[PDB]
Amino acid sequence: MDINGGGATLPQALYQTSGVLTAGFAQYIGVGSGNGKAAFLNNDYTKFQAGVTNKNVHWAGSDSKLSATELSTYASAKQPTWGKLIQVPSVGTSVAIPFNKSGSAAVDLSVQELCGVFSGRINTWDGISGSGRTGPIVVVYRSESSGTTELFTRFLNAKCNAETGNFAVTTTFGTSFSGGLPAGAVAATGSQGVMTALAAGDGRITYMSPDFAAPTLAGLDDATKVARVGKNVATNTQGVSPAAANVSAAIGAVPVPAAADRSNPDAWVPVFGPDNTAGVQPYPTSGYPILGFTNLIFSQCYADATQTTQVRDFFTKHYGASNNNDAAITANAFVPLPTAWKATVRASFLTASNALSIGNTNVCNGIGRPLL
Ligand SMILES: O=P([O-])([O-])O
Repeated sequence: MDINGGGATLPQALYQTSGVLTAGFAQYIGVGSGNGKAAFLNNDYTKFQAGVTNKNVHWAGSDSKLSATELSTYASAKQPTWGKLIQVPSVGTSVAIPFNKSGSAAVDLSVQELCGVFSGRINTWDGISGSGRTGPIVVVYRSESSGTTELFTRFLNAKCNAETGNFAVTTTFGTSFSGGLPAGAVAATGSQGVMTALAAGDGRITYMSPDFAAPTLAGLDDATKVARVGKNVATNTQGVSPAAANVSAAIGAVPVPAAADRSNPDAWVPVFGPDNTAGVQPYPTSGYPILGFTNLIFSQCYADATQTTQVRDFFTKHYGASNNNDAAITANAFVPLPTAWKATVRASFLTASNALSIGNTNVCNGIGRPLL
């Protein structure tokens, strides 16, 4: 039986790049982070392929963290027979703001203008300073439980203090803002489904994976199509683009998971959040401001020996010092993890003597996610 994974659409083109997933891995299935988490946690392959029940789920991609309830339920129901789950960052990512509104002038949103567009306070292109554009704004958002939504609403939660209401951190944008969606907002499903909808009417704007936000990497720098973020007119300061190079310094400054906490999967996924708040990283003051991590969710243990080996071999590649996936990571508009981050992941999840290591012959002795 092949190893089956799926989930988050934000990075699905990375996991679909030839050679990124190693031997024994079936091609990755992009369904959204909420579906990916449910697939793994319940061993429910129908969350990957509706109507198909003759396969097991071995791993998920997610840009939404496992919640307290998700973690505790798995620990009590599954961990005794299947082993601990593993949650680890895969790559860093910006969150881009593509839009469909023609004109040669650059669209460069201040953070407060971004807040106002997504709250519905600013609902005309006239209301974005220096835009060269007029007429109505329609916001497009993700209908389903989305990790892109979680990454984006972390930023709005941290920055948007001057609305007639508050943005909550969530996977469902339709409930994020306490004052409701903007009038006329359009729901769509998946990263690609949102990009399709962006084009189905004039004057639309959204939040998006930096891969799907432009057909080519250079397109992220085209401010006629992908907004700059960070304008401040009063200081004569321009915003910048969501190109990976504009978030890579900040991703590199994120500390490794705290040693004494490494048995807690929540400790492994860094999140950005409000200033001067322990436990979250502040959004960066330089470069492009909207960023975070997309993650992997695996089991420590698999009943089958070959599958255990194949999962280890994937980690050996994805977190390797050499012969790794970093070139493919960059090609899909993402940020590779620092060399010290990779070493920390390997020390816990690969190195055999570690209590957390995949296939550990003592900890996994007799246990693991089932073959049949
Ligand atoms: O699809 P997502 O990645 O979850 O947003």
